[PDB]
Amino acid sequence: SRYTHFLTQHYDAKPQGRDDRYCESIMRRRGLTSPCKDINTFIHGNKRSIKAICENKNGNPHRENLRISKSSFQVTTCKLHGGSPWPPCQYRATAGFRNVVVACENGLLVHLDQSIFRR
Repeated sequence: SRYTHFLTQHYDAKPQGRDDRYCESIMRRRGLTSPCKDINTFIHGNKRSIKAICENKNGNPHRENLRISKSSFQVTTCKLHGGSPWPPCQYRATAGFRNVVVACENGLLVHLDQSIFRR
């Protein structure tokens, strides 16, 4: 369910927009808003492509425990705007197309290394 949590946090297949509002919305939509996940990147494109980050197919092992996708993934990094951890969770969306560091557990994305989307 971390995969689910991952999808929920980091997967937005076909994001419409990927602007702030998208972040704010997807962040809300994803329960990522209490508190506002200070930064929450939603990988777009096929789930499979992200899923694949977990295989040394679309995944390079990365840092410790992490996998950095080989493929780049249209990824919208909702950076919480405002210090406030709390709703309204205003998000700078940062539509970023860049492989995604994830932490694949059992071939399942279980983690998006958000660090890579802090700037």
